[PDB]
Amino acid sequence: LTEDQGLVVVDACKAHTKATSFCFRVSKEKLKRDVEGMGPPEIKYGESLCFVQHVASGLWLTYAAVLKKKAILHQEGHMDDALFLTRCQQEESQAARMIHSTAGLYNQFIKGLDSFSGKPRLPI
Repeated sequence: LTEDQGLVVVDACKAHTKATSFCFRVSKEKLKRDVEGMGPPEIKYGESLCFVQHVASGLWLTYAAVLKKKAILHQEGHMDDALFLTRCQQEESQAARMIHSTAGLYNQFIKGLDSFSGKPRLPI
């Protein structure tokens, strides 16, 4: 929840905890911690509906209105936003962080190609 914007993906260090302390709730009731402990199985994958909340603000997530609709945190929103969790296979999730560090590496390396491009005198 950016101060400027209130719901965007954003740089990891740039997103301080207060700016993004999201959590689910079983229902829209605004109304402890740490079993040590895998903990009680409160939330099913599949058919364990939970609604997004910015706990620091208490907003309930909702789409505004190609179907690439914007989603926005909001004080109320539609009742219909019955989000529910679903795990990826570990045949793919690895292929994602793999997307990531690799993408970071090649990006900064292209910055390194930019470092001497027109200017003659690098994670090689």
